[PDB]
Amino acid sequence: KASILTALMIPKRFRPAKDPLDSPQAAAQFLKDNKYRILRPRAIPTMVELETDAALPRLRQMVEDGKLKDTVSVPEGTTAFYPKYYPFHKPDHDEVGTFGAPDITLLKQLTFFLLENDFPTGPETLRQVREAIATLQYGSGSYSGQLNRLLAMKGVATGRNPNKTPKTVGYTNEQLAKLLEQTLPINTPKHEDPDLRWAPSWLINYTGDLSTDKSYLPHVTIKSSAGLPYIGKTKGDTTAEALVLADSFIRDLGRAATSADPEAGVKKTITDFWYLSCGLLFPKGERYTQVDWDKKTRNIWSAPYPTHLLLSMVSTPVMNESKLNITNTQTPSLYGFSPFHGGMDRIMTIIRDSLDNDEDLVMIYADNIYILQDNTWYSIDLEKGEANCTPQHMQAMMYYLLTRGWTNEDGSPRYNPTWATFAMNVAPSMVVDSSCLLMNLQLKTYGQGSGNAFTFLNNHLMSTIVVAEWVKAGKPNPMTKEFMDLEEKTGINFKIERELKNLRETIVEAVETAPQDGYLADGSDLPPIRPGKAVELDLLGWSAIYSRQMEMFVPVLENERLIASAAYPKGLENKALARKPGAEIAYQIVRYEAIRLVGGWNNPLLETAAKHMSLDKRKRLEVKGIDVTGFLDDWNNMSEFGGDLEGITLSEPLTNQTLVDINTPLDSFDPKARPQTPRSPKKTLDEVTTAITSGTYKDPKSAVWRLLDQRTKLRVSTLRDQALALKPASSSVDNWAEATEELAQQQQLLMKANNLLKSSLTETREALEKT
Ligand SMILES: [Cl-]
Ligand SMILES: [K+]
Ligand SMILES: [Mg+2]
Repeated sequence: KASILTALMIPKRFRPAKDPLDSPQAAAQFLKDNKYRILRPRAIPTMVELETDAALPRLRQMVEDGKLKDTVSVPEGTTAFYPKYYPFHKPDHDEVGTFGAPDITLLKQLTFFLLENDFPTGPETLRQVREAIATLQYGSGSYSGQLNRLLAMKGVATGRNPNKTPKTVGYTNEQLAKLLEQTLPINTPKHEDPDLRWAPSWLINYTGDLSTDKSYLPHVTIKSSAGLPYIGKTKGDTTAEALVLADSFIRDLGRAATSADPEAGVKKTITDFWYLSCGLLFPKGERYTQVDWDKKTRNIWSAPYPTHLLLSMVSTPVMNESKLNITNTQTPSLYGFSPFHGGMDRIMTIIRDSLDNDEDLVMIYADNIYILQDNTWYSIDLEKGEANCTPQHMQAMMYYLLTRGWTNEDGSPRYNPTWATFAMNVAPSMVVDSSCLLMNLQLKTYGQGSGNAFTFLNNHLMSTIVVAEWVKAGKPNPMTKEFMDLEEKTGINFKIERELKNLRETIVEAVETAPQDGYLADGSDLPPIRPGKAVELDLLGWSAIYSRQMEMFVPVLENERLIASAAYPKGLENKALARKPGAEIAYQIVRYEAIRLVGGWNNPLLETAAKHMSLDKRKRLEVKGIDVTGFLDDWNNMSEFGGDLEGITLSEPLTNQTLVDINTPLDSFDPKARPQTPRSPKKTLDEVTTAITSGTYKDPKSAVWRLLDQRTKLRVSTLRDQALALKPASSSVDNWAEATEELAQQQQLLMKANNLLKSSLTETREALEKT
């Protein structure tokens, strides 16, 4: 019985608090009170329509065939205005909806299945999912979170442990290159890949013939933001515009560098294209802690499309040929590592051999360092990695790419003076210690902009410096003051995230506790009643579990990430796909299959509930006669785990065979059969560090490489003379090597004049900030 009034008419949803910093005045005052640098704002000319065939003559046929729009919009208007960027912060105080909704259906299913099954780890799984729903929130944070994050970046760059250039730490570019030959081994781009000699639009071959139509340019994310000067547009809406701007920037830089006044011309070009150095401060979608919603929102520094394209032309042809890591090469690098197809078992073999031989082991992946020492596994992270970067760290990376990558077999460069100018003299100041845009505020960026094309490379170089210093200090244990003292020595902040003690014993336990029943145990299509012990390496988010069926370690997503993803799944996030009938149900099948694939299969309660949910949805589709095989075959794009499992289809339900297939190696592994690094093959990181400590490799031997190192020290007014010094090697003229040797000797002599010594990175920053 209820009242007529009533008759007439699980954790609660998180509602973010009202944000007092959601206005430019309140945000600017907050930054000023915290001594965070706000730049004097710069303006961008309004858009003007130009004919595509006049602006992009190489693409005339594409316009004629109606495959490319006949006009391009370029910032050449008579009036200039200050740009404004307003991100979407969801959920927020006024809107708590489907976006960022926890998976309450899964929570209810986990509860129903726990009541029917005696899984000993079931109560803890349910408690963890419930706790993640109650304490976390998937979404894009707030203005307060973004602003507090900027303060933390400034603190890392300038606070307790101010940043240090590699030169201040004590490394020349050549010494860093010698370390990188070991920690980031690279191959040269393919011989058929064009050298760095052209405007980007010249790398597009279009005639209409599908057999020959090709682009030699990097690939792009069509749906990603165009960045400045096209706020609110995607890369798909602005490709022709990005080509026009990237061609103009490189052309104007090249012409200015060899002009009668290189300083005036180069500074003018940099100031005219200032917006190419300013990133949109995009709030990253993550599973944030509810209590810290307004204290921390991670940011993506959204690079202008022309800058992204020019930087990617330098890095991508090298990196595409350099998937060299500890599982296939004798290097500490984890670049291109996948734990699938036997990857995790290769890591476990290396770890086990190190333990048996009483050897220390180090692995590097961008801002992640893994150390095995004293029967202990250490997972180390640079503290807010990107904030530690100086423009000189990126310049050292450019030096490494141009000397080890962009070089012909005879030692001649695979670039001309224009591209050496962009790469060495200008590019590092465009994305490091430059600026970002939030609302109408042009803010200083402390360190490198997170998300720029060189994010991984610059972070990897900073970790390389920390590791080289650890080797130099006699490998002090990560838990000691001697290890923590490397922060001040390098100017790079870091912290120990995990300490996995009694490693040898933990590995023995993982093998011995491997279940006899279920998936990868006796090979049935059921989770084990009692999962075995995981080796919680947190190796790029992965733990290792022993399989009795396959007699190898296989990866499982770290428990905490698995639980967070089960509690707050990412939505479809594609409005076009969402409007197609069956896309939502296909995405739900994908969500439950992918959570099982990455490690849910080994969690009996999670596996039971997720299997029921995907099977129930497949049965409904079968009864209804609705075919979603198309969406299920092309599942990767609709899953946060899509990049982890390429080449598999979800059209058939997950079975033990799926788990076997994703873990099957193409080849057997012998760690001793791994090739040595392409450069200095016989040398190890330890031998390189010893050589450096003794004062070796200060200067490269190659005259071409010496010109590139001198390029980092000479002021922009010397660019015309530097172009003349590089011209014989760049043109591969008869006797170029002797000519280069002579020109490098003459330039070294002229450098005795201190008035000619100024970093072009400082000159670039000054021109970018000019008002
Ligand atoms: Cl940031
Ligand atoms: K620092
Ligand atoms: Mg890490």
